[PDB]
Amino acid sequence: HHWGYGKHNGPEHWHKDFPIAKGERQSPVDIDTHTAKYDPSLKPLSVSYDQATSLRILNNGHAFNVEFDDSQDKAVLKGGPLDGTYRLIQFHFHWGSLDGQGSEHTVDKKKYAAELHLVHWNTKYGDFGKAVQQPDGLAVLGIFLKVGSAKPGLQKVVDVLDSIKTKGKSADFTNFDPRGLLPESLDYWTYPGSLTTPPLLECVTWIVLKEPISVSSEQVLKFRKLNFNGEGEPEELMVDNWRPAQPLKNRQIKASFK
Ligand SMILES: N=C(N)NC(=N)NCCc1ccc(S(N)(=O)=O)cc1
Ligand SMILES: N=C(N)NC(=N)NCCc1ccc(S(N)(=O)=O)cc1
Ligand SMILES: [Zn+2]
Repeated sequence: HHWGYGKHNGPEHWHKDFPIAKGERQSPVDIDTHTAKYDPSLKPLSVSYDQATSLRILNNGHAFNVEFDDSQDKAVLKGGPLDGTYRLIQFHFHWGSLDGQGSEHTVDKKKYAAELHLVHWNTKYGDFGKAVQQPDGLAVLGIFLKVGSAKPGLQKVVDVLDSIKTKGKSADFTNFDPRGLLPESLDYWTYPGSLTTPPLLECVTWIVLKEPISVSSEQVLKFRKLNFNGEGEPEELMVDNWRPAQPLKNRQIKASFK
């Protein structure tokens, strides 16, 4: 009886094995745009992905992760609210059964069809496992997806998904350029939070871009053909793998833009 995205093991149950689920810095949150304060001290984000080395794509039973070589400073996030250098380790998405839900963060209670998380760890802690134990260990760049025009830079991802349909399946996934998943603007909101899946550790500086990317209906339909289950097991479509918004508590959401 492991955690997941069902009625009997979904987000409202997670606290039983992971009590931090009820903590003071949980993610995601609703971003209330009128109250988020413009902070002129925030810097432009520096996204430096020119040397990114993707390696593999994995269906982990909860999402699919595109994994990177993080053994050197190649694909790094700097600037913005961050001190120091954060290396890209993986990206994944959360998405819905329908276009009207799927994102983790919400904007004035609006849910997007999906949300991309580019996960980075602070090099001062040496490895990801050490970084998740620190309040400034991770930086997750969150990007909303809306359904409209296709995103050309997502299609390579879409087209490999049939080969990793079920939990535990992986495939080669070299030479993928994550710059193709960004929007035009790097304007963002930021706040201190957590991982949005167990173990729910409170180690994340969240950076959520304001501008969504557009993907096609056909692209997101292919996400929804993935399975939570393993091969040969009863098919459970991998949909609605999002945690809903958690209480903000006293936390300030800051905007990089006026
Ligand atoms: N830097 C190193 N030499 N070593 C290292 N362990 N690198 C991280 C490799 C890794 C692990 C898990 C994921 S996943 N499946 O969680 O996305 C993505 C990438
Ligand atoms: N648990 C697994 N099977 N795999 C995994 N690679 N998770 C690693 C830890 C993690 C990273 C980013 C987020 S988030 N959703 O906050 O960006 C949540 C959790
Ligand atoms: Zn995520």
